[PDB]
Amino acid sequence: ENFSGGCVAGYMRTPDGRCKPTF
Repeated sequence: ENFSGGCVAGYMRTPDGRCKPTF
């Protein structure tokens, strides 16, 4: 899977434990 980020391509994971929804 994607280990070069954390979430989906349009979701940049944050240390908030959230994914940044950029679409």
